[PDB]
Amino acid sequence: APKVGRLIYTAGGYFRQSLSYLEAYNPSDGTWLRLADLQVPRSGLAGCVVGGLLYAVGGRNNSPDGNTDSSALDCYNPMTNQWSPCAPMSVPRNRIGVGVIDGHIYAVGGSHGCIHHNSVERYEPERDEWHLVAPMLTRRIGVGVAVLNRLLYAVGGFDGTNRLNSAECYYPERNEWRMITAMNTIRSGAGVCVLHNCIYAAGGYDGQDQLNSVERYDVETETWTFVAPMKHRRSALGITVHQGRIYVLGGYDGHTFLDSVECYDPDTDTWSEVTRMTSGRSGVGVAVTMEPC
Ligand SMILES: Cc1ccc([C@@H](NC(=O)[C@@H](F)c2ccc3c(c2)CCCC3)[C@@H](C)C(=O)O)cc1
Repeated sequence: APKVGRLIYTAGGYFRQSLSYLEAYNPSDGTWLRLADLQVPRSGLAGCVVGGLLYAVGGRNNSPDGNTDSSALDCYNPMTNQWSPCAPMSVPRNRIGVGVIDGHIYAVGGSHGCIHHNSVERYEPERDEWHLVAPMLTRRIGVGVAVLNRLLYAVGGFDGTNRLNSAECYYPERNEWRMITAMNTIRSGAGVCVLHNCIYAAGGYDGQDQLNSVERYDVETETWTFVAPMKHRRSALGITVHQGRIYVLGGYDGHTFLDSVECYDPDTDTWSEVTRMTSGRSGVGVAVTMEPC
């Protein structure tokens, strides 16, 4: 599964306004590469990778000239350092979560103005088409999404009235969502990823405070267990997994837009500061793929 030359890509984000940055971190030498800007600035987007291509999904352009929720899907090819537009989603989705199953991108939840989506749709890259699938049991903006064992998990978020500790799982062969065990902590805007047999939820916002706590859901035992907390509390953070470790990037803590990047080692149950982003920002999309040419 591991291979050389993979970078952690961070796209978009927010600081004073929505951002167009695409930057890639190399854990093997600690360097950051500045790559081609997004065609449209966006925060609250999600990033994912299919077939070596990086996709930026949804979000919102918060600019001095207005606030526009995004239905856009855009594809970055590291071999060309170019972004290419794809077919748009059926609805704008800010503060979205995405997951990849069998080469298809699932776009989950998000907001459009005051509308809080429970709807979900799936993108087929070979056909460049989106199609709706079964909606979630709960409306979720700021939802964390991860895929484990070809099952799709939607974790936490905000339904428009309450931030959520609930979570649910999508079973593709049944086109059905079912609730799973609720988290120990209410979390909107948490970083959600998969490591070994567990879904991790790191940080987020409980309606009062941004969080440094981290918990993981064992899909076998169906229990949530706290692990070591991050050094810096953060919500609306970027997250990914690389070579058996969790990386959290940026976010907002109620006082600062963080540039901090922390790395979690599950064998030692410890977080370590590895690098800083070029500037502090929240609401980024993050994914791992091969380095550009
Ligand atoms: C991508 C994303 C996901 C979830 C959120 C949630 N909010 C936070 O997580 C909150 F902690 C926060 C975070 C960033 C910022 C602020 C406040 C205020 C200043 C601007 C940046 C939203 C749904 C909520 O629960 O209301 C926001 C954004």
